[PDB]
Amino acid sequence: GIKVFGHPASIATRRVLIALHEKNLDFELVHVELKDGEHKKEPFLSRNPFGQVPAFEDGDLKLFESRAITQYIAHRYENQGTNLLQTDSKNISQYAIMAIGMQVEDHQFDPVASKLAFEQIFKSIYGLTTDEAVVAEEEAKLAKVLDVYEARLKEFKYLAGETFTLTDLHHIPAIQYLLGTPTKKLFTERPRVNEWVAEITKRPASEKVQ
Amino acid sequence: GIKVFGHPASIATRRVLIALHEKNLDFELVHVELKDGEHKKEPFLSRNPFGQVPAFEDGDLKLFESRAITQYIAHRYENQGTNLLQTDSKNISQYAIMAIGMQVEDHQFDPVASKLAFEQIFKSIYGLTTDEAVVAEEEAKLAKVLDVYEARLKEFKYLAGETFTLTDLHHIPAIQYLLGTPTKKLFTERPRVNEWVAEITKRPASEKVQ
Repeated sequence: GIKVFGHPASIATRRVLIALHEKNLDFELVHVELKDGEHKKEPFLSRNPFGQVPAFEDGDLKLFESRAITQYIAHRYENQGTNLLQTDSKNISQYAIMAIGMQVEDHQFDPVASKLAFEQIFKSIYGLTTDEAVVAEEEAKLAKVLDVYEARLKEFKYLAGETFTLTDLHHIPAIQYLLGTPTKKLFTERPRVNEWVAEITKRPASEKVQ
Repeated sequence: GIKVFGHPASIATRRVLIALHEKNLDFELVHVELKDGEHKKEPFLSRNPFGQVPAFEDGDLKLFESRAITQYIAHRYENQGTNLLQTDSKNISQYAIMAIGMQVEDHQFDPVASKLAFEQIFKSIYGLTTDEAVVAEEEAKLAKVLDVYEARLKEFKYLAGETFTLTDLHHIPAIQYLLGTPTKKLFTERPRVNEWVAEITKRPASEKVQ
């Protein structure tokens, strides 16, 4: 009984939909009206007391926080679909590599790419103008992150190894949005990042969420 | 060959020292002068390209990002010292519980308790005044986090089970600092949180970092 509680335009929720499709799982996307302030009132507060989407439910097991859910799915449904984990589970070196990688995207990438997608895709919805100063400022930090990935991808085929992992997946939602923004120049101006981005986004599980 | 590269007053570095002591490991705390801008220049940039502490090194394996290091230690040195992981490793329910818990402290707790410790312990160092408006604002969010923990701790003895895990440990550094601040009233005004805080901070591995 898989029920994802969220908003289909949310980057955090899309992150959970892709992982679900990646494991050919069946679920029901229970929509939460963020505009009606639903998430900030019972009974959603019993699903996520911090009042945010997504919230998840695998039968009786309840979770929230998108990366905690992806990891749950990754293990709980390991012997099914694509392996979103390291190839050799006994390799501590591959474990440490993915740990850093999942810590990096969450602290260094996500915060920047979100502010950038907001200023350039959600503000424009309500006819607001993008703060050009902020945009350029956050773009400076993202190029820094991408220069590090450019290094990683010259050795590895993916961010945490020669295999597609949750590390790469966590970026997908944010990258899809930035792609339809002039910010896409940062991904294209780097050879490895460009190729890598065109790989992870042209995946059918990825194409099923846009 | 364990060498921790950081600053002994850093919350993120203390988080790595406690885990190390918890596994009775031996290491060398290589100090980085943040004041001299060391971390923002080679060769530290080769240890952590994002220029922050801590940076770690277990012989040849290099890491950074404090929670990625703790998890490394937790597994790489599992059959040694205190088990900073779930009691039953095959219990997916206990896995999911700790995943959410580690995602929660990092997103909901750490950001607040840091801003609160800065405004009230590091600003006062340089004779600066604490922004009373900010303090009260961030304290409102922390009480929210602590109300959720108060719920958790009424069922569990610790945050992710009846056992001391990396979930509880990650909070230790921030809590030590807030304790010597009027912010300690939020931890004391809640029965379970109070008792739990007095448990995790009176641990010898915890007492070795203040």
